Amino acid sequence: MNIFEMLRIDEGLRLKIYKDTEGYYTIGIGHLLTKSPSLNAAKSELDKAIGRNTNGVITKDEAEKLFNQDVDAAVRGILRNAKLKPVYDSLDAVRRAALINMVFQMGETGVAGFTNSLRMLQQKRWDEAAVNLAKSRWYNQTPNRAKRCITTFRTGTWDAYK
Ligand SMILES: [Cl-]
Ligand SMILES: [Cl-]
Repeated sequence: MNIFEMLRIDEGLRLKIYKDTEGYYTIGIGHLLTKSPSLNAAKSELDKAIGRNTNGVITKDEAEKLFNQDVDAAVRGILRNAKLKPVYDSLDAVRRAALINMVFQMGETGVAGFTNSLRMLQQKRWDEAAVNLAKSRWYNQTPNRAKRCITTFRTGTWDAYK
């Protein structure tokens, strides 16, 4: 298991524009296109992202390419963020994956806001952080995915994904 496989399980793969759990236009492997309520606006963001007139449909290769870019950006965002970096540096490889997953789903800003949980992870208080992470809109809105990520931070293994 690795970050790519992990996220492919959590996000799935769709080659036509779809709406995510929050109702936002998305495509591929969880690639958010726009928060705007307009399909046209989504189609336009899509074309600009792919570099061709797509008509809301992409190939598997194109989906994976957006995916590689998105994981790279998530890592880079973590490394550039003053609150996230130190946490990431302190963690083992498996738990780092869980932090990347959260950033991919919610953005750097979103994750950076889990101040208390972050401090707990940095201190390696696994059970405490898992409880704190669960007291969030994130857990309440997407509980199964949240539980998978939390179990990962709690155990340091891939058990939730196997
Ligand atoms: Cl893009
Ligand atoms: Cl979920």
